[PDB]
Amino acid sequence: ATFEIVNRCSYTVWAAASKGNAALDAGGRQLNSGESWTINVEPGTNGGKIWARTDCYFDDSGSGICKTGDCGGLLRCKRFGRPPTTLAEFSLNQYGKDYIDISNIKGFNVPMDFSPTTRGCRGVRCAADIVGQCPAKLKAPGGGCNDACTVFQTSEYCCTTGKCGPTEYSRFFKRLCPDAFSYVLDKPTTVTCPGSSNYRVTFCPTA
Repeated sequence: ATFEIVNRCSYTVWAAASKGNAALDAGGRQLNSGESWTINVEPGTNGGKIWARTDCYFDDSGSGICKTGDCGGLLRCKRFGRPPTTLAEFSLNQYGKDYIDISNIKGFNVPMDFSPTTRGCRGVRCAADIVGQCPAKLKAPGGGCNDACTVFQTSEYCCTTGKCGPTEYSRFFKRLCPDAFSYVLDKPTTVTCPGSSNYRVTFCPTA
């Protein structure tokens, strides 16, 4: 499946793509403002994610740091990124269908749209100014708006045992972005697409 990753932000981002234990495609790349990078994701990929990283520095070998979404210091991500990270999440060719969503469960750094480029389903979007509106206690000094699990490490926020409810913090994310997961047990906003759909992830869609 193809995923065109487009940076419409006025700032550079370093796109990342992983399924948690492996890179998807090259796993990451710099995207200056306006640039597009198309990756190929294998059919059947379960639990894939794409995200933006901000404020990165990499040496010639691709080792370095980012202020949001760092993945072990690698330009080329092999694992998931450090919160806060707005997440485009997908599982492909799952009994004939693809499933996509956006999640704020790991916080928010960059606004995104995640849409099919092929027919048969709608896209999802979280493009409100969550960083600007972020509750004081969730603001990450390194940049972005942390989720409450990251900040407070409680069973309730982290949904550790599977029984949690919405919270004042989750409700903030949900108010700003109704179409994204705000906590682990949120009413799902997953979209079912035809198996083997192709997609576009756009950072700063309303830039």
